[PDB]
Amino acid sequence: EWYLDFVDLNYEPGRDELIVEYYFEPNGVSPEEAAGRIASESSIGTWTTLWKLPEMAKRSMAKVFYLEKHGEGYIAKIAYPLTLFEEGSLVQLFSAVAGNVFGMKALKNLRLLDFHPPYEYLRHFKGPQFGVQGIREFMGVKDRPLTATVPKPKMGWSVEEYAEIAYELWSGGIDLLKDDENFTSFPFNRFEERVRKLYRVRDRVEAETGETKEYLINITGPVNIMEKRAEMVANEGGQYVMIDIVVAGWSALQYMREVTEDLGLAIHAHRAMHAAFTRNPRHGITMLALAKAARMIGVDQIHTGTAVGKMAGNYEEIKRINDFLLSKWEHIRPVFPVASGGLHPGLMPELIRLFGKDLVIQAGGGVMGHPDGPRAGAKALRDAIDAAIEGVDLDEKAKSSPELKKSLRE
Amino acid sequence: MMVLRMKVEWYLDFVDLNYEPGRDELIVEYYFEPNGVSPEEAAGRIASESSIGTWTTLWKLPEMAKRSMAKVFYLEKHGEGYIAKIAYPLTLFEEGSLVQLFSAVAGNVFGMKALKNLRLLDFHPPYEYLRHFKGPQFGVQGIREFMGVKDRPLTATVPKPKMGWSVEEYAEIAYELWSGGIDLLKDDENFTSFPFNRFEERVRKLYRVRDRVEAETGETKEYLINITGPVNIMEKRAEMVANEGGQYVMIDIVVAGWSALQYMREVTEDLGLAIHAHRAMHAAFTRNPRHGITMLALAKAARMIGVDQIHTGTAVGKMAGNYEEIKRINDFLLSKWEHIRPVFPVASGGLHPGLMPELIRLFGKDLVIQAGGGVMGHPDGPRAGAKALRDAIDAAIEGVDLDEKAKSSPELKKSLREVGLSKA
Amino acid sequence: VFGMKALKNLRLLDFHPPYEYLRHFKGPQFGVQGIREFMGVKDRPLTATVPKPKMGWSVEEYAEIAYELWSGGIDLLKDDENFTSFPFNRFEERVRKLYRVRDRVEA
Repeated sequence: EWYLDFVDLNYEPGRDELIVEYYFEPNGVSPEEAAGRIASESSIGTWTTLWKLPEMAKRSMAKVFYLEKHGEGYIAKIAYPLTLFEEGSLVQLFSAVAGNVFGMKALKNLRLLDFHPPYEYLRHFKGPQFGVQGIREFMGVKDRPLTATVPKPKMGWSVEEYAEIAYELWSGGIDLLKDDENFTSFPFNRFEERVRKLYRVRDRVEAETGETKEYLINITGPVNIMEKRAEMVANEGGQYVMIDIVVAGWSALQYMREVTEDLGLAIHAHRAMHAAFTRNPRHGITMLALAKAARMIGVDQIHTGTAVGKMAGNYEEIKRINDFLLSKWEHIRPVFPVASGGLHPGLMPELIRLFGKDLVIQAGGGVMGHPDGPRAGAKALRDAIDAAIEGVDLDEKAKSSPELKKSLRE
Repeated sequence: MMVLRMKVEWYLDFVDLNYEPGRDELIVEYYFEPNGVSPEEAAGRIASESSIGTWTTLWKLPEMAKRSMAKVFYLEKHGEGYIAKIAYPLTLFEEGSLVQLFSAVAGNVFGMKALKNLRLLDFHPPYEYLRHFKGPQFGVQGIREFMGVKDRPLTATVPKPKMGWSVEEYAEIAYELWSGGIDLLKDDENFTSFPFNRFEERVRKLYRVRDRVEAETGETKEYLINITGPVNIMEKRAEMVANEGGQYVMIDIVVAGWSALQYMREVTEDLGLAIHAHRAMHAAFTRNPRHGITMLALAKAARMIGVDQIHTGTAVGKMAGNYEEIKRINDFLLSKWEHIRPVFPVASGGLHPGLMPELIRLFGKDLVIQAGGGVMGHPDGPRAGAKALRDAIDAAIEGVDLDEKAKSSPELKKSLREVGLSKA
Repeated sequence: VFGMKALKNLRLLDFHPPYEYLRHFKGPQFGVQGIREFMGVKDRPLTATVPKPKMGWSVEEYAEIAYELWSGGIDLLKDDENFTSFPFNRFEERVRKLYRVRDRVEA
C-alpha cells in the first residue's frame, strides 16, 4: 500500500474527525507524496504483506484533504477518524500526530501548526479547573491584570532569606510570588520547609494589607514527588502550583490535572525548554499547538511572550496565542496568558493597550531593581497598572506615587 | 551615614576561560551562534540563565548565590558558530531529579533572543550527581540472561499495518512472528488501548500465546508492549504486564516526558520489568544540527534514569542516518560508565535479512534489531520472514555467506531473490 | 552514673534480672538449636567468611566470590560491618543476585 491512498483533496471531513495542520518541505519526493507519508505515518502506516489485513485499519486511515503551496513549502490539512485515538489520552494523540513524522527522511522540515479536536474528542478533557474567572474570584481581583514576580537572583535563597524577600514583594503590592523554573528543592531550601514558612508569611501579609496573596510554587519533579508537593501546598492553604510542563511532560501533566482537581489547586504552566522545538518556523511544534494541548488538559495560566521596547517576540504570533487562550471553546474555561520578559512600570500602558487586562504580568527584574528596593518596585508596578486601567498619563500619576516616579527616571 | 551596596551581576562575569573545573562539577557542552552580541556575551547568557541569572538590586544577596554560578571555561569557533563548555556546581541541582537538571540546562536558554541558535551537545555528570541514579535495572547482560540469548543480536517486529488490529487478529500475527523465530513482538508507538483492542484484554491474550510459543519452540519470547499514557494509567498497565508474566514494557519516553519516566523507573524496579524506550517526537528537537538537544544527550539522560534499550537509528540505503553520529550514540550506550549498566541500541528503519551482515559488521552483536516490513513482507508470510531474519543473523555471526546459507534455508533464499526483483 | 565527678572510674560488670523482669523478653528466636536445624548442621561448628577486601565490590564481583566461598564449603557468607548499600552495590540488587547464587550452590 502507497502514500497516495492517504490523499484525497476533494474529501470533506465530518464534524467527528480530528484535523491537524502541518507545514512541510519535501525532500526528493512530490508535495503530494510527502503529505501522504505524513498521513500514513500518523495513522495506519503501510501494509502489503500476504497477511490478513485487520478489519479496523481501513476505517482508521488519515486523509490529506487540503494541500497548497506556502512560502518555501506547503501546508497540508489532514483528517483523522477517532478510531485512531485513545480518548482522553493527549499523550497518545501526540504519539500519533507529533511523533515519528518529524523524523521522516522524505521531508526536509515538518511543523505541526494547529489541531482541531471534534466534540467527541474534546468532551473527554475538562479544561482548566478555575481559568480566568476562577482565579479572579479566589484572588479577589475583578478587573486589572495580576502581578507576579520571580526574585532575583533566581537561585540560592535559604528558606529564611526567601521568606524575607517574599514579605517585601507581597507587602509592596505583588499578587503572586513566583519561583524560578530551576528553583525546586535544595539542602538549603527544602520544599516542605519552604511551604511551612512561606504560607505563614503569605497569611501575615494578607492580614496586614487586606489583599489576597498567592504563590506560584514550583512543584516540578518526578511525578510522585510533584504529587506529594502539591499535597503539601494544599494542606498549607495554597491555591496554586507551578509546573514546568515541557520539561516534566505530557504524561505527568495529565495526571497532575487529576491531582489538582482533588486538591483545589490552579496550575501555572511554565514553558521552559519549549523553544527547543517551537522557535524554528520550518520545523517542530508551534507554541499555539502547545498552548491548545495545555489548555485542553487544563492549565489555568501559561507563559506566551511579550512586546517590549528592549525585549519583544512576534506580536502577531503572541496575540494569536493569547486570543486562542481567552476564546470561547465549548466547556473549556479560558486561560490567563502570562506576560514576562524585561517588563517594568513604564511598559504597562502599552502592554495593556495591546494585550488587554486579562494577563498575569511577571516583572521581577524591574521590581527587584527599583532604586528604593523591591517593596517600592512592587508598588511602582501596581501604581503604573492602575494608571493604565484608568487612562491616566504615567507622569500625572507620578505626582502621587513616588515609587512609580523613581521608576520612570530610568 | 549609611552606605548601601547595589549588587550587579552581568553576562561576562560568567565567562572565565582560565577556570579549571573540579571533578565534582557538572559540565554541559553547547553549540551556539550569537545574534547581535559577542560570542563571549552569548556564552555568558547561557551560563547565566542556566544558573543564577543576572540582576541589579539593593536587596541582600542570598549567601549561596555566589556558590551557585555557572562558569564558561571553554569557548572556541566551530563551523558557523561556537562551542562553549560550561561548569556547574552541584549546589544548583536537586539531586536525583533529571527533570530539574534539564529545567536548568535545557530550559529558557533555547528561547534567548541574543542567540540565533542553541544546541545542547552533551553533559558530563560528576560522581556525586550520577550516584543518585540507578541506571538500567537489566541492561544488556540482564536482558540477555532472561531472554536466554548469549551472543547474537535480538530480533523484534512491529506488525504491519501498525493500527487497527483486534485482540484476536493481533494474537494470530503474534503467533506467526514468534513461532518463526522473532524474539520480541513490538507494539507501534501509536498503539495503546482502543475499544477494539483494550489493553487489559490484549495482555491476557497475548501472554497466553507467548507462553504457548515458548512451550512449542523451547525459546524465550517477549513483548515490548506499549504502556504509554497518563502516568497513573502507565503504572496500572505495567502492573498488569508483570502480573501476566511479562518482563518488558515499552514507553514512548519523549511524548510521555522525563517526569513520568523517572517515576516509571521506580515502578519497574518493583515489578522486575525492563524498559524499551521508543523515541517518537525526538526529531522535533534532535534533527536540526544548529538547534535543540542531540540524540546523544537524550540517550545519556535515558540511560542514567535507566531505560534498558533505546532506538538510535541505522545504516541502510533505505534509512541511512549519519554513520558517525549513530556510532557515537551506540558506543556511549554500551560504554562502561561507573555503576550504570550498558543499554541495548535498537536498530530500525527498513531492515531485512540481506542487510544483516553489514549491520552487524558496522554496529556489533549487541543490538536489538527491529525488522518490520522485511518480516511482514516476506513472500511466504510473516512466519517465513522471521525465519529468514534469524537465519541471516546466524550466518552473519558465523561468517557464512548469505547465498551459502540460503541453500539450507528456503526462507532466506526467497527473501534474497525478492530484493533483487524489487531493486531498480 | 558514668559521668559523676565523685567517681574517677565506673564499670558496669554484670546485671541479674529477676524472673518477673526477664519473662517480658523472648530471647533468641532460633539460638543454637534453631540455627543448627535450619542449616542442617548437627555437631560441627559453622563457618563464615567476609570477603577481602572489605569494600568496593560490585554485585557481579560479589556474586563471583560468594560462589567460590560457598562452593568450597563455607556455610555462611558474611558482609563486612561497613558494607551496607552503595551506588555500585545496591542492597536490593545484591539480594536478588546473591540468593540466586546461594540456591544454585545448594543445588
